[PDB]
Amino acid sequence: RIEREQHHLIESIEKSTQYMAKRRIGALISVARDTGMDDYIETGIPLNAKISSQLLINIFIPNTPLHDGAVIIKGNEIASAASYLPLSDSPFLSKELGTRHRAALGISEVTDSITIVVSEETGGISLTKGGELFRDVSEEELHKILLKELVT
Ligand SMILES: Nc1ncnc2c1ncn2[C@@H]1O[C@H](COP(=O)(O)OP(=O)(O)OP(=O)(O)O)[C@@H](O)[C@H]1O
Ligand SMILES: [Mn+2]
Ligand SMILES: [Mn+2]
Repeated sequence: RIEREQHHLIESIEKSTQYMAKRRIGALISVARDTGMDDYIETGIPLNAKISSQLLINIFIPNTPLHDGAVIIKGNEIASAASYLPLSDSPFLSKELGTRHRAALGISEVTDSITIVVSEETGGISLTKGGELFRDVSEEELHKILLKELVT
């Protein structure tokens, strides 16, 4: 069922970001929806891989060929890793945040994608949607947002 797929995706994101946040492993994971992401998938290394927390983690290990860029998730696949997302030029984004967050914000401005960031400098988990930044959300907060947004 798609329902079981969507819940597995939530769990996959929750576990991998939780693992990566404890270890300050930067990460950037964009989930596409009605708005196509195919142009950005094509900038990356194709994976077309089953979604799992273990793969998400392995991708973002630092100084590895897959980690520099965004993971894009399309349907029930990790479509691509090391993809480019457009950067927000928004002057409202805090300057202590980094390029991952600016990239997470840029794509949320031009798609309806849900994107999730792990800061390598703080371990905070953030989320972007519709040009909004949810900064350093708690585990419970991330759970409800992903539940609300990714389960249809
Ligand atoms: N357009 C983009 N799309 C996706 N990833 C990007 C883009 N531009 C930069 N990145 C990623 O942003 C990271 C920038 O590395 P850098 O050493 O500058 O850390 P940083 O931006 O301070 O980190 P953080 O935001 O996690 O605190 C690199 O992984 C680079 O792959
Ligand atoms: Mn599962
Ligand atoms: Mn790097």
